[PDB]
Amino acid sequence: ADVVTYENKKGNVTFDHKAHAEKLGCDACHEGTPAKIAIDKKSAHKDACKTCHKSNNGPTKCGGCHIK
Ligand code: HEC
Ligand code: HEC
Ligand code: HEC
Repeated sequence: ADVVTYENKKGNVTFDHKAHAEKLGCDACHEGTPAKIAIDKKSAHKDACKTCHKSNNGPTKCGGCHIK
């Protein structure tokens, strides 16, 4: 939408949608027609959030995405 959170026992991940859309484009996460994704811990840590977020900010194990 514009912002969503993936709630999880860990520490609810609030993820930029709007922001990431304007700064990055769309391509970032959706090539063709969007609809949803559902980024789970798997994809998230593997090839969704993480693949961009490889060498972004100072690494600090976690914290980057989970507000926990
Ligand atoms: C990665 C950082 C994203 C960017 C950049 C954009 N979108 Fe996205 N979108 C993303 C996810 C993870 C999801 C699913 C949310 C969930 O709860 O699993 C979505 C979903 C949409 C949807 C479906 C309706 C909704 O969930 O709001 C649409 C219509 C959509 N996205 C469109 C869209 C467009 C047009 C963007 C580029 C201009 C865009 N998204 C960027 C992740 C990301
Ligand atoms: C590469 C195209 C990206 C993808 C895919 C995701 N993120 Fe991202 N993120 C990206 C950049 C370049 C930035 C900086 C934005 C700016 O305008 O400066 C970010 C930042 C965030 C943040 C804030 C981090 C901070 O420094 O406070 C969050 C919370 C965040 N991103 C979360 C996030 C999640 C959970 C994603 C997967 C759904 C994700 N991002 C993908 C670039 C990219
Ligand atoms: C953004 C680049 C992230 C960083 C930094 C870390 N995590 Fe993450 N995680 C992220 C997302 C978008 C999601 C998907 C939503 C979901 O809840 O599946 C996750 C998910 C997890 C989970 C899920 C809960 C569970 O399986 O118990 C866990 C365990 C988790 N993340 C832990 C975790 C830790 C310990 C981190 C530092 C080593 C960490 N995450 C960083 C996004 C991001």
